[PDB]
Amino acid sequence: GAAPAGGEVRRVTMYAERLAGGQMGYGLEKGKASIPGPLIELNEGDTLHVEFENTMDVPVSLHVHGLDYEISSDGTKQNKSHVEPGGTRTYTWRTHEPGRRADGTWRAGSAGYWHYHDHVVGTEHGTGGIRNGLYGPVIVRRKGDVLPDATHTIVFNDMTINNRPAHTGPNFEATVGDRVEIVMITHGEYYHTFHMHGHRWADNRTGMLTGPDDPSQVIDNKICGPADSFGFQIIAGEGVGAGAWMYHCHVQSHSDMGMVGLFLVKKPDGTIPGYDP
Amino acid sequence: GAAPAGGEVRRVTMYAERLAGGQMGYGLEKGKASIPGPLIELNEGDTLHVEFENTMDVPVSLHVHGLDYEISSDGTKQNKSHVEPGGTRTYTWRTHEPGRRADGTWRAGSAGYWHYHDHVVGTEHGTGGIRNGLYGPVIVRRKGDVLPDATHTIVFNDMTINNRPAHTGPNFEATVGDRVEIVMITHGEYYHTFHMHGHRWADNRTGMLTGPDDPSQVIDNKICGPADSFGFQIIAGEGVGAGAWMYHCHVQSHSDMGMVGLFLVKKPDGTIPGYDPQEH
Amino acid sequence: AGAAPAGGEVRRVTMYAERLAGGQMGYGLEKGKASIPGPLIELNEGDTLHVEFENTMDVPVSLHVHGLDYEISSDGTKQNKSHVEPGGTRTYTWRTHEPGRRADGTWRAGSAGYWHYHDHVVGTEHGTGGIRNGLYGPVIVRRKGDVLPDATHTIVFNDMTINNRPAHTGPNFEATVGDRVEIVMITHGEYYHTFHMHGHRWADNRTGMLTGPDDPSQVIDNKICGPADSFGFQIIAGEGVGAGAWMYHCHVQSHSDMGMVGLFLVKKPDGTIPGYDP
Ligand SMILES: [Cu+2]
Ligand SMILES: [Cu+2]
Ligand SMILES: [Cu+2]
Ligand SMILES: [Cu+2]
Ligand SMILES: [Cu+2]
Ligand SMILES: [Cu+2]
Ligand SMILES: [Cu+2]
Ligand SMILES: [Cu+2]
Ligand SMILES: [Cu+2]
Ligand SMILES: [Cu+2]
Ligand SMILES: [Cu+2]
Ligand SMILES: [Cu+2]
Repeated sequence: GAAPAGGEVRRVTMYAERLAGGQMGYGLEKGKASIPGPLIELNEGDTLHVEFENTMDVPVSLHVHGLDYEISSDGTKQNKSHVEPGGTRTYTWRTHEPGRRADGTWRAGSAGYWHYHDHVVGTEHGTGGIRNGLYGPVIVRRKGDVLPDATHTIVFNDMTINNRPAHTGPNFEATVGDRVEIVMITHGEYYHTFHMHGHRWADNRTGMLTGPDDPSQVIDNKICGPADSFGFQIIAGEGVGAGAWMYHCHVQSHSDMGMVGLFLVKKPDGTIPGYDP
Repeated sequence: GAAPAGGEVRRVTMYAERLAGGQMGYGLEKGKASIPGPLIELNEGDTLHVEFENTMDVPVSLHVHGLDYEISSDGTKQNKSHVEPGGTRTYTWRTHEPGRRADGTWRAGSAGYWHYHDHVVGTEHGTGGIRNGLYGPVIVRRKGDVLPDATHTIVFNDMTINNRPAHTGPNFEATVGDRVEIVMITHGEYYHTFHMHGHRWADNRTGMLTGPDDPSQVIDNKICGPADSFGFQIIAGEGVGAGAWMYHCHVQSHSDMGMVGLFLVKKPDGTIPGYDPQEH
Repeated sequence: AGAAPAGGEVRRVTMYAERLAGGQMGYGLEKGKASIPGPLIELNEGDTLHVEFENTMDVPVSLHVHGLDYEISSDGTKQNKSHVEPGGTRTYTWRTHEPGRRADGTWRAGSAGYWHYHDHVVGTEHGTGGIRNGLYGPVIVRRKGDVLPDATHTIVFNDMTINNRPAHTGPNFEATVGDRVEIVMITHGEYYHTFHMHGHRWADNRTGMLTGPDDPSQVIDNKICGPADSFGFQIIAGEGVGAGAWMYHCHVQSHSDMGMVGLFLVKKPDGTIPGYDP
């Protein structure tokens, strides 16, 4: 259960599609757009060619954090990488391994928890597209990274989680002992503090300490702002057991207004003690 | 001194009580609540049973960050771990040491600068209870950790420090060369940036670089938001001498509105150079 | 090219606080050449800097620094009587130190890092007006052996402006593909921000560069910052992405919409920027 070495050339089709109630989402197949968009996963060294199509009546773009791209796949109107209504375009993302440069220094690799979003809808910074749902996660794995049993994306988009109505989660289910990966992206105007009851993670790339010499803070509450992204893997219920473990923004008015969800951790027999919605 | 190995079963009585000025606070003995609440110190591996009593006319709870607890000690109304008016309940916190798992991976230990607070007063997230002063620090030490000469707790609670009126500190005294530990917790609605004149610390677990290979950034200014907690140790006046050293939130309107205090570092003879209280 | 040498040199410099146009105020190293941000101060761990300070303004001003070692008498605060009356002069003394093992066996952190100085008395006793007006500037303290850049650029998010510039007027910064560029990022004022750069990423540690394969620091292209935060990093301009007009901006959506945007203009070796229309 470990990521291999990257270096594969990959292609994928992506669509921008209008969704109900003024929303917009990215999808891998027509009519399957979602908010957040599909989880794109690569190994360091992989190339991704996204054959992009804009099914909408307004221009859209695709912009990505962290990964290597040339200025033609900027996803910006300034560098003419947006997609007119009905248009098509191939965005190219590349990734690289860490390595020692010629100058002696250490080149950082592409691995990490990243994301993509629109850059042209509403404003030339994608303010309207991000608000409508044009955002999604990208995970770039380093060779040897432990692979999880499940991955869940939580996006604090302004006062919402994944553009959902207040006090509607989302909820995620796991069994005690599962290796669960959380991808956490923030968008919009507000800062947040992400908090998980009964679980904690390392404030580093993978969310797990590398070993006894990793000085990274171990936290259960992280401040984050627009376009921040981080991730972590936890063992569900580790040292704490089954239950309906709350997660929420800890800004007090934000959790009061419904930026809350449940990490529903079950015993092997499928039971969650005390849970009563 | 250094922190020893944990693994002891500890017991403590805690009370939630109404305090003067429409506030609420935790204490270890009845009639002795405080804001911030009492400092709790544990060694990785210790277990803590908190014999809790609610002396108030409203439900209250005890919820902790960082430490291990089963869901029955979650301290939320959502699964019946709150304490009714006049009720009692034992909460149990555990802690563990770091080590390796069967799957080859490293499990981080409980050590850190943590905190406890209410979760049911006002809202199902404790907004009223936190605002009223139901919060306190929890320190979990790892074996070998350097012990301080003194520990001081600074909570940025909305626009107050430790719920105090504007421009009323608190101030903390030390002697030059003392090893002083600061526990910094934030609560409420607003982000802040904690800044200390004349001192700096590492942005890691303990606030001190482990040694020459520790890449952690060394800072004197840290942004923090609701329920953030961190801590550090500094040598009072190290390389800067005695004096009235300001700490404050560096958000400009927050300092201008009184989120300011003094770290009063004394010379051995007790005096503080240039410290005219009236000019502060 | 080069690495930082060991420190330990006692340096002196004159500094002036001057009014600038548009009600602004700035620090400078020579009379009549004040700037916003103020001049870049660079030191090697162990150096001392005596700032021979002159307030040429009609209101009091001060000089307060982050991170470096200073005695209470160089606090730069009215509260500790180290401000400078109109027309007055004062010598501020900053010191730095290398890291080392203390007698008690613990490790003393060095002064090295990305720091800043600013006023502490104009407008309020916390310098709110001075900072608003532009009295801020960067300080870099290098550790022996630190990689030296080809150029250094200072970006300050001061309330809703970058370096007190009007909305949407940069600043822009030019480099050639392959250049080692150092960014100093400071934030001031009332608001939090998130600094983001297209096409480039860095390490969230002291230097912005991973020390090697065992450095666990996170690699980021987006960082939340708040008033008086400072961090810095070095990047290889266009590394793995090529030339072009690469945006940097605050990623708070209404902040980029209302002018907190700039361009990192990475040129080809022939000096051209593909697809860049000014
Ligand atoms: Cu952008
Ligand atoms: Cu929030
Ligand atoms: Cu919690
Ligand atoms: Cu972005
Ligand atoms: Cu909670
Ligand atoms: Cu504040
Ligand atoms: Cu300061
Ligand atoms: Cu909490
Ligand atoms: Cu200050
Ligand atoms: Cu901003
Ligand atoms: Cu970008
Ligand atoms: Cu400052």
